[PDB]
Amino acid sequence: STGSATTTPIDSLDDAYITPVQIGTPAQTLNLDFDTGSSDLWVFSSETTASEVDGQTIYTPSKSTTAKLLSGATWSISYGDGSSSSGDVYTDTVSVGGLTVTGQAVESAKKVSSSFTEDSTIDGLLGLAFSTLNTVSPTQQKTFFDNAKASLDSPVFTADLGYHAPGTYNFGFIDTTAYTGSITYTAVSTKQGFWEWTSTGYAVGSGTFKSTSIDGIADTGTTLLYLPATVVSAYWAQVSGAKSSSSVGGYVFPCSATLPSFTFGVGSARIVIPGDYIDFGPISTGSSSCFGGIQSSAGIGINIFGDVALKAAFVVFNGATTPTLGFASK
Repeated sequence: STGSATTTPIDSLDDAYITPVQIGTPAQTLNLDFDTGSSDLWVFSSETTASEVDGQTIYTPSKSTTAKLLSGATWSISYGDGSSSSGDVYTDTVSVGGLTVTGQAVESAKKVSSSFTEDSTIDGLLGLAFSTLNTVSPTQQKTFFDNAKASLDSPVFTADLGYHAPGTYNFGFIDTTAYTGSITYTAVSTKQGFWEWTSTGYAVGSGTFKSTSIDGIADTGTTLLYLPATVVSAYWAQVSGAKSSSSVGGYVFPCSATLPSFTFGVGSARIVIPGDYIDFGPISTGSSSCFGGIQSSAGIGINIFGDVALKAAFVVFNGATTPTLGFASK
């Protein structure tokens, strides 16, 4: 089997991407944030505290003839941005782009933190990291990809995120028309539960490539590119007037600037992030200070190849017995 679904930016900045997902019988379609940095499929629901729902579409398990309470199971998750959610668990039928999994754990939110409430466009998350990170207790549950894998034509999914435009998540096949050149594959460590890999270096604009190992994660659920402070300083030093602002929470730059590109290495291959992809717009409405899309990872504990980086590539998440990642230009 295969599946193919379009993923759409939630706003004009590509702050996140939503993909429609069918849950239950008859189908209830929710727009979920596909997140290769986490491993829970959770949704706003009829059980979510009413004051914490503000415009999201909810899953109502009592209206699904295939929903079953997973007795005794609870979940609770906290994300790197400080947001969180928790609740109980159903199993139900879940389909993405024509690919159907029966018995998928659908984690129903009883509580969500303010940033979820305040974002009316995201109805939940669909985790695509390794199932060892799934938070369901006392019986850990498998991700949608893990459940689908054996049925797929090939044990892979691909992320093809657009810049200010829709893109595609495919399951079970590699669309050879969706990228240019060849796909360069690189080793993955699953020891932290992430799609963790080592970039071979970077360049800023037309500058020379610096060969240096940068361990980080391919994370579709993180907006920006978070890299070591040395790398980030080298980037922003090429932008007149750019500075790190403790009050804003990162590097800002004059909105009048033209940003240089940023290149990252995948083995001997190179992925070029155009400068425009690094512009996240005014820090507040009407400001002439703009927020940068490359930020320091120094306070995180891990480097994160988020959407800013991934949207410059066609990315293969290869879930073979020994997982690997593939990157192609497009």
